[PDB]
Amino acid sequence: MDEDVLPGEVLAIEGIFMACGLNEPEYLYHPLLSPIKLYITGLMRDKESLFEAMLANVRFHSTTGIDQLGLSMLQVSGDGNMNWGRALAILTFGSFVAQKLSNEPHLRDFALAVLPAYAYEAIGPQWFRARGGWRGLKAYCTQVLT
Repeated sequence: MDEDVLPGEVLAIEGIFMACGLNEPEYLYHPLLSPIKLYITGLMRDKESLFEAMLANVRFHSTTGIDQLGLSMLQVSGDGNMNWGRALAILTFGSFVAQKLSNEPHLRDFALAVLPAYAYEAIGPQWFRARGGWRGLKAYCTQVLT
């Protein structure tokens, strides 16, 4: 069709999370280098203790319940100062949950109709146009602490 290693902004996360989240190839990475890979990998590491309690120690009540909890980041992040943690909350969540969705696609359904839409929607045109460039978040992930 037109696979130019960048068919869409959100489409990249919606797929790599619900589609690739099940199997992350460590041989070749055609799409985004590693901006979300590191971002999600970092949170999933610590946040795991939290998710493991909701996912593993209980059946996540679909997106209806989680949305208000996680997605709420948008209602609060309507216009702040660099809140990567917010978008990262639902973003990384998609990756982690993506693994736990193999048995329950309930959360995998909204992730498609919400993660991408809210990802850029909440992020903001400017925030994305400026910061949302992959190369930035990927390089910033290390700049945060060296």
